[PDB]
Amino acid sequence: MLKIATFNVNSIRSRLHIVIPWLKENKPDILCMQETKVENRKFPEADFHRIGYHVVFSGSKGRNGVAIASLEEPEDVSFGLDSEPKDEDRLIRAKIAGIDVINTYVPQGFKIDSEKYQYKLQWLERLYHYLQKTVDFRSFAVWCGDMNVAPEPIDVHSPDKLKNHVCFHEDARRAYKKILELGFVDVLRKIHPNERIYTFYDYRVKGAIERGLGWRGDAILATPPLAERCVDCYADIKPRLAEKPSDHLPLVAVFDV
Amino acid sequence: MLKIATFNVNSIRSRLHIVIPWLKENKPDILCMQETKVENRKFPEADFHRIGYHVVFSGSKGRNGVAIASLEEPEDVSFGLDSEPKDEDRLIRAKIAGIDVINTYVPQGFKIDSEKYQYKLQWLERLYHYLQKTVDFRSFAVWCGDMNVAPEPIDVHSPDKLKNHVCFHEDARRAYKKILELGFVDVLRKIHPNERIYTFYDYRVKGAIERGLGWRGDAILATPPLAERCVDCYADIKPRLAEKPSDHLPLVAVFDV
DNA sequence: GCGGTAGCCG
DNA sequence: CGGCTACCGC
Repeated sequence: MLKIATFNVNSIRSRLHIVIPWLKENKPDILCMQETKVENRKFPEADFHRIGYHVVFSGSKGRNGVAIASLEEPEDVSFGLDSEPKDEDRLIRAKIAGIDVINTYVPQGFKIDSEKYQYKLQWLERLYHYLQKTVDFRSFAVWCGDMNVAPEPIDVHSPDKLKNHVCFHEDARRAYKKILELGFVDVLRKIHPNERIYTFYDYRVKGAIERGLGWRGDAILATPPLAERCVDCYADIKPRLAEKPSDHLPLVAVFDV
Repeated sequence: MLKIATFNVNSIRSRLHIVIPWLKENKPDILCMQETKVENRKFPEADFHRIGYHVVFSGSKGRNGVAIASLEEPEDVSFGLDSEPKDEDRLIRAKIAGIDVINTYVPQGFKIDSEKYQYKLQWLERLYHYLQKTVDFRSFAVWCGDMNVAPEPIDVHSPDKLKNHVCFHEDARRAYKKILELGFVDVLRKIHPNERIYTFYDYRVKGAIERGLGWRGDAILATPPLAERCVDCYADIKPRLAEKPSDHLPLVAVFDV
């Protein structure tokens, strides 16, 4: 079996007490991480090596930042989109254990009336052309990450109220779904269709977990031949309940490979 | 037995992971704290209550701040000196288990040539008069705190280097010793008159403990009849080695009463 | 809320 | 080094 996970860590240097024990327990083949919030020269790579994980990383000071930890040595590592602004701190790609892995931290967008929202839409359009150009859909590939898009009403707690939210607004949803149409399968919905499963609970929301006030903007998207072999996918609530948790949960997929 | 401790905590809300386990393990009758750095309405009372400790506290935002935790309910609680500026955030006094407890965070002084050092000197003069007026030296009383004064050469690592340091300058030493000559016994020196023992190691001095690069500016001072019963007094080095420690060490005195 | 940033400070 | 005052981002 092959296990691939994705996890927005909200600062890797402030989350090793979660990530390292979680890797020891769950032993995924590949863990994609977002919002590492660290410059490359300060990335805590030794902490991963000591538990038998390779780790590749791309980030700048204070914000954004992406990394992939793996049991097998990553090859053919690249950073960013292939056009300006490259945003190396938002996209890291590698061939790992025969899998083409693309890990994205999509711009969140701030508010729909902002320049940042237009930048998010443009990023999703650029990502479309990037993946159309570079992904072999007859091969095993996974596009993982924190997409900052909840594509269907089941992916948000209150679809009726969130029409103007940057993570649920129609333009972002349409742009994200345009990429899925290339032939990515949202494996969470292969296994758990139409089921309230959230990968994010806002720190600011009192009792968020207990009252089900979450979002599902994180995804593992697999090419058709890999998706066909997906036998499980779930969000792990345990690290979200631990002391000093990330606001996101890991999302885990298991393939019959 | 009766156990009394003093501990400069460098922000109580940042030090509960040290202080609460420390109380549970050491079970002192009285713990005086300095540099709590918290306004009264935000003092973490419940943390002490849930381990069976009373706590009384006096402080404003971000600087200074004093508190006393005790097994027995404090009585006749007062804040500050009895003259303007009162500095309620630098003195808290209470009758606890029949003992008159005075907890001070003496002005540090900054530099020898500054208005702040003058303020430190007049504060010590004011404290002399306050204690002379209000302490019965026939009764059980303890004056403890972070005095920001190392009275003798044994109390500092480099007496020569530090002649003009605010915590070891002759003016502050004589002002402090003037208070002691009222009848206060520095119990650390009753038990360990000749030992190099420190209650502070600067965070910035790498290897300070091994290198003996410490200061002893914290004290537990007892009236003669209480002092006569002192059987032990030591600084606890263990919490100084802990993750995210205070820069100061708990100073502990035990009395056979 | 709770990550990050900078400069101030002992 | 690790508190503070502030701010910034999600």
